[PDB]
Amino acid sequence: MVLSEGEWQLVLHVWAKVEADVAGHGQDILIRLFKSHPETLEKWDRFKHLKTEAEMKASEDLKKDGVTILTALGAILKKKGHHEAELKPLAQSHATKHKIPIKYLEFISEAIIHVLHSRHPGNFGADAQGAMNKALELFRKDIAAKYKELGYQG
Ligand code: HEM
Repeated sequence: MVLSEGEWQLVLHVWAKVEADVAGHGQDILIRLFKSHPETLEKWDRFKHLKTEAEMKASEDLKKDGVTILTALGAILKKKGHHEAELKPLAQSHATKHKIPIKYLEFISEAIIHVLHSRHPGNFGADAQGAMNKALELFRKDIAAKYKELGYQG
């Protein structure tokens, strides 16, 4: 699968808005993930104990991790599919150390789409959401291929 330049531009134009406040977007996205799919919270040993959205919002560590995730994802998106180098360490750590199944990457992709849809109707209309879905699907497809190479089913 291959995105068009027009599709990448739709992806990068909403990402420019995320970057006005990556910390805030990261909090919203992780909270959405943890609330919609509470099982995902178990993979974070710093966070598996968090009981409420208020606790999640107050966690400086969660905020930091949200910035780390979205900044790594942003760097991937800006490669416009040419992300082999970026995917290598990410696939290795997530397959082998953190043990994050592909299904959970699907869950966080859902959270990203949901938050962007809510925050950015000006840059996340139907065409832009389609483009972002395509970009995240490409990311997951390529990560899943790497998981397999690394010896993890995902
Ligand atoms: C867009 C998808 C994601 C991206 C771009 C991303 C990125 C990152 C990065 C850059 C790190 C730090 C370096 C590393 O260990 O590789 C990290 C760590 C980590 N990630 Fe992910 N991540 C994603 C999804 C997830 C999901 C869905 C989970 C769990 C449900 C998860 C769990 C973790 C954990 C437990 C760590 C280690 C945290 C720590 O040591 O404090 N990640 N991630």
